[PDB]
Amino acid sequence: REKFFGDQVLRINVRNGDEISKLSQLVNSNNLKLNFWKSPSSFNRPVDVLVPSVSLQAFKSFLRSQGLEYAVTIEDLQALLDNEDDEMQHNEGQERSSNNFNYGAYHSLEAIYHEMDNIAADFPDLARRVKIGHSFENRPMYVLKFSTGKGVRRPAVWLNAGIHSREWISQATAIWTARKIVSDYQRDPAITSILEKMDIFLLPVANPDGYVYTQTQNRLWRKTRSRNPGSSCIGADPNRNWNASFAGKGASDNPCSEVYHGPHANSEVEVKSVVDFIQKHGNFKGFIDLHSYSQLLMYPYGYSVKKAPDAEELDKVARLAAKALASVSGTEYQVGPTCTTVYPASGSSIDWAYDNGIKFAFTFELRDTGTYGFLLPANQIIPTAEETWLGLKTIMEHVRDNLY
Ligand SMILES: *[C@@H]1O[C@H](CO)[C@@H](O)[C@H](O)[C@H]1NC(C)=O
Ligand SMILES: [Zn+2]
Repeated sequence: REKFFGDQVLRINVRNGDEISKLSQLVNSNNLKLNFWKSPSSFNRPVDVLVPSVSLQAFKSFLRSQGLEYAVTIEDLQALLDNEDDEMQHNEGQERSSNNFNYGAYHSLEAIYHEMDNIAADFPDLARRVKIGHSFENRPMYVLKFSTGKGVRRPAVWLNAGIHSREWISQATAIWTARKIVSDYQRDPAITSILEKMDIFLLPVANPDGYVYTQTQNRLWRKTRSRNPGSSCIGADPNRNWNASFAGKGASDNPCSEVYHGPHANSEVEVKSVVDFIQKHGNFKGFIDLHSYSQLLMYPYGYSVKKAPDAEELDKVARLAAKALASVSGTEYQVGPTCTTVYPASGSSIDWAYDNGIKFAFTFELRDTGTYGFLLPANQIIPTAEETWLGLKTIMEHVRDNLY
């Protein structure tokens, strides 16, 4: 199993293409084996990059020699990983003895799938677990469908999490959401009213082989586990794979790359499964992608500075979704289009969704901003979930009121 003893996350200030390109170059060709955690944007944002202990010295020396300034934001990755393991280990002991599912914890894919089966069993008239496809390693892809329509197809909102496996707060936020809907139906007047007019489809783990791989082999793994047929390298970036300016900017055609788009659009059977479900249904109004980290809330476009026709509307909804999310804890989110807020990125879920006639396409990037990154402590799940929920309810109330 992957160990990260002495590994450090370094945060680097970057001002122009001189600094951006040399840093981009240095480990897009894998001298030093650096895994970028927060991707190079432009002038603005800070870059986060995981630096293996073996390679601490060369990289820091090189940063000095290239006039790049850095802080060490995580001094020992493995320490954080240890904490997480124990917290998980412990919770599973309690749950096995409890028969409970503790939502304030991180879970195996089996516990997620099971709890989804339990949410449907408990509320048979509202929720059912629908199998939409198969993962590359041939696991079910399980969604929860929420509906008061009694079989009939209604206008619909898609909510998926965990397309990038290491972004554990998304999956955990998603399974908390499923339980939130069923417990707050016939009680909270807004979700009750949402479900009267629309269906909600929830996919907690959009990338299940990667999620299992992160819990058993490599916690920092982000891609699918597809076997790239002219290479020994594994997996594609699920979120670079969609049929939306595929193989454009922000993607690589190198199978070994973390941003590898795949051999063709929707090649990743996990993506195809969702692309197929949605287009078969034909009546999706909302599509919300849940990621981590950076505390962002974004809308199309991402592959171009093209600028979406409904940018104005999407901006206002996102602004109010963020404002309402903040209400809970004081959590501050940036809002804006993808290509500017992060960096030009092709073939993303939300761009495909918008280009396919789903107006309200939104990327959430959840907690945090870099203190723990992907390794967000378990004790922050319920706060992230509870606050994000108000962000989600807002979007879905705009969808309800603006049916087209
Ligand atoms: C990509 O989307 C376009 C527009 O709907 C479609 O014509 C094309 O067949 C798609 N490409 C693939 C290979 O799925
Ligand atoms: Zn992600």
